[PDB]
Amino acid sequence: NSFSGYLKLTDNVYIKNADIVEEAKKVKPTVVVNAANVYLKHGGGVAGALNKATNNAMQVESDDYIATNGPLKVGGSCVLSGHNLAKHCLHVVGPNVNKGEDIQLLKSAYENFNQHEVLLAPLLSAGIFGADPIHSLRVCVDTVRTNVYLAVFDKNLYDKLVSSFL
Ligand SMILES: CC(C)[C@H](CO)Nc1ncnc2[nH]ccc12
Ligand SMILES: [Cl-]
Repeated sequence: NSFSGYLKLTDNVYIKNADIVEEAKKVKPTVVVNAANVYLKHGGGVAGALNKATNNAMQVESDDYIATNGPLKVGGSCVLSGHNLAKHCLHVVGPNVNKGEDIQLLKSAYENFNQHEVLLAPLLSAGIFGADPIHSLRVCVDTVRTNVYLAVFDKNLYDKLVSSFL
């Protein structure tokens, strides 16, 4: 595939220091994962950045999704358009530790990735969602069996995730 410059961590998990938005614009993957919340309100972090790059089209589509279907579950997901960034966007809700949500649901969140052969993804529940990114990477490695290309925007964190991995 056309993912470039990734470091191989396991048989199926790869990692790169990059903004997921810029990777999506460059690669146009079949699936980009969004770090969504249950209301699909894409205000900040990964979700706000992805939505901004779609000129708010992701938000407009999401609002119709919620009006029809209601909120997602924590640990759940839905497939929507990838707009100008990807064929599809897999919106996945990891638990928000700042809100006291069950960190065990992080494994359930990552299980959604197994429905897709290849994905470009962020670390779920980390960033503004409040969980430890080192833990999120471990759950990813131990849960996802399909091919996952992880983009991590923060360089200091990227270096810590790699250095502490084996
Ligand atoms: C999720 C968190 C560990 C990570 C820390 O850099 N955030 C992100 N990773 C990749 N692309 C991004 N775009 C906007 C934020 C962001
Ligand atoms: Cl974030």
